[PDB]
Amino acid sequence: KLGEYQCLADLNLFDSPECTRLATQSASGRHLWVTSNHQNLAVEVYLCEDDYPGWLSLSDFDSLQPATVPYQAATFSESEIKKLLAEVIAFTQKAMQQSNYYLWGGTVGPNYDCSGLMQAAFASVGIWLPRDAYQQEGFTQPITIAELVAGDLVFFGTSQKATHVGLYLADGYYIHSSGKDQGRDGIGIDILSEQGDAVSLSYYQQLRGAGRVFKSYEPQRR
Amino acid sequence: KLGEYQCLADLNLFDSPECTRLATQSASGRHLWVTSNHQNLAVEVYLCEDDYPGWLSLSDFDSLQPATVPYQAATFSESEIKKLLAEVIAFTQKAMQQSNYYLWGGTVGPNYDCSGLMQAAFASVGIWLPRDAYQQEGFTQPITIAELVAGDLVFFGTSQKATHVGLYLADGYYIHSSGKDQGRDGIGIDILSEQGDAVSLSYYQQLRGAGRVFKSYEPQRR
Ligand SMILES: [Cl-]
Ligand SMILES: [Cl-]
Ligand code: NA
Ligand code: NA
Repeated sequence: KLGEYQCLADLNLFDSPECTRLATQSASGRHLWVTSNHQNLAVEVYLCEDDYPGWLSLSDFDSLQPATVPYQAATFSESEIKKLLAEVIAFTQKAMQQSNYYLWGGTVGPNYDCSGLMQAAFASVGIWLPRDAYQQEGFTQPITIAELVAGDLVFFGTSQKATHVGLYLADGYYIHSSGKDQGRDGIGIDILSEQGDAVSLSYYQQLRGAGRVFKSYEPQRR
Repeated sequence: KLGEYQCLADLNLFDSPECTRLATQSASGRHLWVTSNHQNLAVEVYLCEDDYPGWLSLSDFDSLQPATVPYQAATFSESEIKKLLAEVIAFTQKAMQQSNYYLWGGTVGPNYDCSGLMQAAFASVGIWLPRDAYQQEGFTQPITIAELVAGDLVFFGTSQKATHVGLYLADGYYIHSSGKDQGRDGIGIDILSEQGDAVSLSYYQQLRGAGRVFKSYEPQRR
């Protein structure tokens, strides 16, 4: 009906009430806020941990249970984050070992989009990033390319906006999920170098910058 | 002649004065202690950071310079170590992206043996482990398999000794360098599961245990 629910299954959230384009996916256990805005047998919701808005099919209501304990965001110090980055990187490596393909809006696995892999990898240790690549760029602390260290985010796009993100490893290498047309159709490793293969070069040409995760996302009120 | 030197090039150290079997390799910059024990146009040495003994060809003396600042081991807290594990894992991933093959005694890269990859990966952040897999098992804090987390070491061997080591990632996966006969002839990823491929199964059958790195090696006196 209305208010805070928790999901009992992985749920697809869409950009619009038409439900033709996936915006994100809400892993079982996550909390969401259900509004009274119904259109086209869908309902407008937002996810509690990242404030991400979308549309849920009304047929997924059987997979919602009312929350009895409200979601309250945990606070991480920069040191706490630093200690968890090994697990974040390991998540991406484990993901790369599964059969996977790029999935627009993919967030629960095994199929991810670029910003969805980042969110999932950080959320596997309880750190919340916003969902979209341009939001991740805005949420992290900008650093120079020279300052990149393992677990920093690398941003790519146009001069106007970030449209792609990856996770830095070492010595120019980074892990990301990339699409069929420009990339690898799933998770792989590229290098920020003109000495890379053709896929690497194509992303290198689009490099915008880099960011460091220094806090976990605290939801707006509300 | 005698005492503490620093190397100007990557140097091969052998098990014996015959110099037919590589024991370790000393990366440029490392310090070593040269003894007066000469045999067969080789000289007995030990490496300062890990106390590892071996034989250096006398023809490598042109790549030694006397040390003017003695090696003094740094101390790392468990927290400091935890913060560097992301870089250690990233090192192994970067290594896996280079053309590489198993190399007995391989320590400087790009070709490693199993315990050599571990030493190199930790040394890339300034943490010193002993060189051999059985020494690594003795130096780490034993943990149960259930307690494994990213950056822990996984040990394999017989009921009597560890003979192989890898670096734990997540959800049973670990990275290691493995030989031609049982393994992958270089760096790859396997799983601690009966659901793995044949290479994974062969190592799983040999699993001894696990260890956590909780300090950096402090050389003996001397
Ligand atoms: Cl839509
Ligand atoms: Cl020898
Ligand atoms: Na790094
Ligand atoms: Na882990």
